[PDB]
Amino acid sequence: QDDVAPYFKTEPGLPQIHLEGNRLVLTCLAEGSWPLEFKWIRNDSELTTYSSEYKYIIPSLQKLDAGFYRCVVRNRMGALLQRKSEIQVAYMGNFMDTDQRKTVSQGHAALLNLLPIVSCPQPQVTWFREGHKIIPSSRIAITLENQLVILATTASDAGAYYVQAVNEKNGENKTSPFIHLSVARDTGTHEAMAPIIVVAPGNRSVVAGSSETTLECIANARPVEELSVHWKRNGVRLTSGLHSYGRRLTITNPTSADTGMYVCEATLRGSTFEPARARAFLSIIEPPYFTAEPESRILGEVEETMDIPCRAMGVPLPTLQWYKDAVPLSKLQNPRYKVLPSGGLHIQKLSPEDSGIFQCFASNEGGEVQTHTYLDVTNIAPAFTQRPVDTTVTDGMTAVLRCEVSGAPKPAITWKRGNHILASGSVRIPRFMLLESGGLRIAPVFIQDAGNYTCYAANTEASVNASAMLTVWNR
Amino acid sequence: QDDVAPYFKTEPGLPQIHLEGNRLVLTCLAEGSWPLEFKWIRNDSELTTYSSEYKYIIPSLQKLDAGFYRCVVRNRMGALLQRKSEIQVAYMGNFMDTDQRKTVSQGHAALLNLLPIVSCPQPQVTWFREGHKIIPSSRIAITLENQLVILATTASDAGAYYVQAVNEKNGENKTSPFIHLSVARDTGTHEAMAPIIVVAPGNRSVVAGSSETTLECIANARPVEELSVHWKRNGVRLTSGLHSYGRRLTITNPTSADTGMYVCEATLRGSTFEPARARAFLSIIEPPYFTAEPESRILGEVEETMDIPCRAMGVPLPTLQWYKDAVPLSKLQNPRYKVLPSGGLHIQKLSPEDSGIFQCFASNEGGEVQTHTYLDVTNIAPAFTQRPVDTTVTDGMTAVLRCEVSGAPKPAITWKRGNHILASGSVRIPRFMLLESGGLRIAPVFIQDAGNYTCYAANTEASVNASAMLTVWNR
Ligand SMILES: *[C@@H]1O[C@H](CO)[C@@H](O[C@@H]2O[C@H](CO)[C@@H](O)[C@H](O)[C@H]2NC(C)=O)[C@H](O)[C@H]1NC(C)=O
Ligand SMILES: *[C@@H]1O[C@H](CO)[C@@H](O[C@@H]2O[C@H](CO)[C@@H](O)[C@H](O)[C@H]2NC(C)=O)[C@H](O)[C@H]1NC(C)=O
Ligand SMILES: *[C@@H]1O[C@H](CO[C@@H]2O[C@@H](C)[C@@H](O)[C@@H](O)[C@@H]2O)[C@@H](O)[C@H](O)[C@H]1NC(C)=O
Ligand SMILES: *[C@@H]1O[C@H](CO[C@@H]2O[C@@H](C)[C@@H](O)[C@@H](O)[C@@H]2O)[C@@H](O)[C@H](O)[C@H]1NC(C)=O
Ligand SMILES: *[C@@H]1O[C@H](CO)[C@@H](O)[C@H](O)[C@H]1NC(C)=O
Ligand SMILES: *[C@@H]1O[C@H](CO)[C@@H](O)[C@H](O)[C@H]1NC(C)=O
Ligand SMILES: *[C@@H]1O[C@H](CO)[C@@H](O)[C@H](O)[C@H]1NC(C)=O
Ligand SMILES: *[C@@H]1O[C@H](CO)[C@@H](O)[C@H](O)[C@H]1NC(C)=O
Ligand SMILES: *[C@@H]1O[C@H](CO)[C@@H](O)[C@H](O)[C@H]1NC(C)=O
Repeated sequence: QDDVAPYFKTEPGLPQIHLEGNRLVLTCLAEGSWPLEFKWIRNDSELTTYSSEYKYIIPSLQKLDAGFYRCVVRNRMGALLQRKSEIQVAYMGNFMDTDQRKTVSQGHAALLNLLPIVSCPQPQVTWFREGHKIIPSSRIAITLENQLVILATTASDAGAYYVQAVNEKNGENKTSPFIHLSVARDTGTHEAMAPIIVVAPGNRSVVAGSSETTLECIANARPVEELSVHWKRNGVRLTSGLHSYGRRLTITNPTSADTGMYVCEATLRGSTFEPARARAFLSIIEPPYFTAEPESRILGEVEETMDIPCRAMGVPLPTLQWYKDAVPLSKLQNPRYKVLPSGGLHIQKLSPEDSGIFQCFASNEGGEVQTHTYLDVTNIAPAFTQRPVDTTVTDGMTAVLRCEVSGAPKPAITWKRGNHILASGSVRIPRFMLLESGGLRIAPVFIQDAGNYTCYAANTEASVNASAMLTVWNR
Repeated sequence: QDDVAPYFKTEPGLPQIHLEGNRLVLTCLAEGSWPLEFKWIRNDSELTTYSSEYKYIIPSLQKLDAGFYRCVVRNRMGALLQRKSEIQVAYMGNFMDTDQRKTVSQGHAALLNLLPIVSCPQPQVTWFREGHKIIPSSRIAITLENQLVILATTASDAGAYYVQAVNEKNGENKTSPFIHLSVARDTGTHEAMAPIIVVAPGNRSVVAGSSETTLECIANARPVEELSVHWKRNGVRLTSGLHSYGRRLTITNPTSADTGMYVCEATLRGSTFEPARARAFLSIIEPPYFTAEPESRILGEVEETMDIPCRAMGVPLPTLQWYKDAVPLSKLQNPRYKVLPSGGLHIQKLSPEDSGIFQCFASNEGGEVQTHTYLDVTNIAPAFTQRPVDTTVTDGMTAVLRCEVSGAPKPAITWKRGNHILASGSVRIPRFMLLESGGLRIAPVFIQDAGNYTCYAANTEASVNASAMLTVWNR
């Protein structure tokens, strides 16, 4: 054909991470009636101008190039916007070069946080004390946030700790300065410490279909030998998916049946102490999907009212965003564009400048989907659905001549007899000659009203005339 | 820190396509008792030897360097094999440099296949005829396989066609040679043509969780205006997800409820011709998951029988392969290693050589998963559960001296009185002096049997002796 609006051949894939210093080539593959132009956008900011270059090449990736990219295609018809593509860049910074200090009273839990370091993705850490690798045991844990946890600390736990971090994507590794941990011997060598949850499980929301999800719970008590950390769901202790001395519970292939509350509980076996409990909540995000899409192309008559359907579902409920030619309707500030609460678009009076691509985006916390349509608004020249015919009407009785025309917008109809005008939209005021929808009615009719009449229906595009002779018979 | 078998901190992620000439960094991030060593494998072939370097770096990635990579971690305890990672390289070759010719009779469908070109991934195409971009219409379609299909060809459709292919990953573009198409005018301009399916929909198997899938169906008829191609499933025409003049049916978020058969049908609206039909079948692959995993560490006594659980479900049913220290049990040809049909491992008699990591892999047509355990086979020194006690027994009656021990392997028990050995595993013959399991029974007992007795239990590790006095009373 010779009048095709743009449409994409292929949409962006899943987000991806790339190494610093590598070459990146984004492509914008769309088809449509020429001349096609492409503009590139990063983070809702225009990067390039429109050109015949559908590619975008970064010869050496930096960390600042990371973000969300998307392409815009445009020809004479309209503009279409590509879905987001998430380009991440792998980097790892350096530790602040200064030692730190921390003090813990004897028996309490010692929690050493990973010293600040910017890294993408999260680095894998290996903790060290006096040159010896610290491997987790019943008394030592390494939380998911790379924090070291020493349970039931004694005087022998004092010393200088440090960590060695490795970024699993670029292989870079950095060694931190020291954290000097000191233990105060005030609590005593012999006592009993009620179980206390040091690291509680947190609420989690998982996109439906993910491989696995993990929960953690660290607790402190003394004697640590008798400390038991267990997971309850639906009032029953769980046994499957447990890791790291019962401190980690993993849901493999989580589904809607796994949502709800999980309860971490720590008890000191054989003690009169009340247990420690912490609640966590698993929910699942359903990425959006359309239940109502508009047809690909939509024809419209001017001055008409248009409704473009767009409804989408998801968990949580998706949000709809309307664009016209890659411009959000919000910034267009067109008062005639009203967005229905269902999500559909409502256009009051169609004007020729409303032609172009309309786009609907459904967004969740875990997805985004797009639909679009081409709106074609054209003018219709006036035409006669039924022309007036010659008629004979008895004196004193009413007479009606029909002159029905179709046009966009509605043609202005003017009934005139020879050189004088009898009725119009502006003028329907003399001798009870009435203009009704589609025609003229004279009531009553004298012989002085006899003669031939002409109906002039005019539009912004053209004008048309229809003649018909009326003869008045004697009473 | 000693006594900790290896285990990975992170496993490889989903496959990604990389550009030619980019830097590639694979990491083998595992923790465990030092000294740790690492080896690298590509396609069942070692790349590196064992060393203290956990990284593998390709400064300039080439097409030939594509393949499957994995690392093996090893310390004094055993060896552990990482999940394979798929390294794909984006490339785009050229077309075979020669023109081709094709002929179609006026009214038939003309199917032009994309000329041969090797490219990863599959290139997007734009079709041209005499320097004009061919845009799909009701009469012209571009298949999912980049084929151009012209329905109801006329003499005005003859000419030289060519395609321009673009690789969406690296942006390269190549232009094919010419297909000189001629249209024979034998059948005639004035006639009707029955709907005939040209491009049939293909069977599709899709891994569960994929975004979308699409069947295509292209049919030819004349007049092409009256040709309607629609999709029926379960005897009902589908209205959701129709694309490109009804020729494309797209299942969005395909789940188990979407599997089965789909039927394409093409009719000439208002004709006495029978409709044309074509069946297609959609199935869904469920990646493997474990339903039974072994414990992280398993302690075992020598000469005993061991069973290691490994079950895994999925669609299709997964295949399970076993390894011992990164060596497949099939290659080991060990007769004491029997693989259960449920997937479990069965070890007949535990020998100290059986110590080390065992690793179960579950793989299907759409995934692979890993579980492992460390088997520690040790010897247990003999220890008395109950030593012999002083006893007084009436002459003629039976008597029992109890000497029960625990050890691995089973301690050989030798019952001796003074310098003479009354009973042993080798000798249990004399005077109905019988060796009960863990004890000595004299039946009957004469006055000559009085005195104190000693029990000698010995394994390969050590030997222990225990004595007790026996006094016989007169009848
Ligand atoms: C473009 O937007 C992305 C996403 O909002 C930004 O990426 C974030 O960067 C900040 C700091 O650099 C991090 O704390 C976030 O974790 C990143 N991701 C997200 C999802 O927020 C990126 O920085 C933006 N680029 C520019 C130039 O503003
Ligand atoms: C490693 O093996 C893989 C497959 O076992 C090879 O990749 C295949 O190569 C053949 C022919 O070169 C292609 O037809 C397949 O499409 C490839 N499959 C892929 C890429 O998944 C690979 O070439 C081997 N490695 C090396 C270095 O040759
Ligand atoms: C954790 O969530 C509780 C309930 O909130 C809802 O349910 C869980 C599954 C979450 O997914 C959350 O997004 C939902 O809104 C709250 O009662 C509780 O306060 C939350 N805890 C927090 C926010 O720290
Ligand atoms: C299409 O498939 C039919 C059924 O086979 C099953 O479904 C397909 C989708 C595959 O997943 C296959 O592994 C399954 O066994 C076949 O009976 C039929 O012959 C196939 N037809 C063609 C043209 O391949
Ligand atoms: C990275 O690891 C190596 C291996 O031990 C080590 O020698 C080197 O010091 C580490 N780099 C840093 C910056 O600590
Ligand atoms: C209407 O009047 C104009 C002007 O006289 C004339 O050109 C036109 O032909 C008339 N319409 C028809 C249908 O004849
Ligand atoms: C094809 O590639 C050439 C150079 O590689 C480039 O100049 C041109 O713009 C590309 N596109 C077309 C349509 O030729
Ligand atoms: C065992 O018997 C011998 C001789 O019959 C005797 O000398 C010895 O004291 C006895 N053992 C004990 C522990 O009395
Ligand atoms: C008997 O046991 C003792 C004590 O365990 C040990 O010293 C001795 O070597 C054993 N054997 C003999 C023959 O005394």
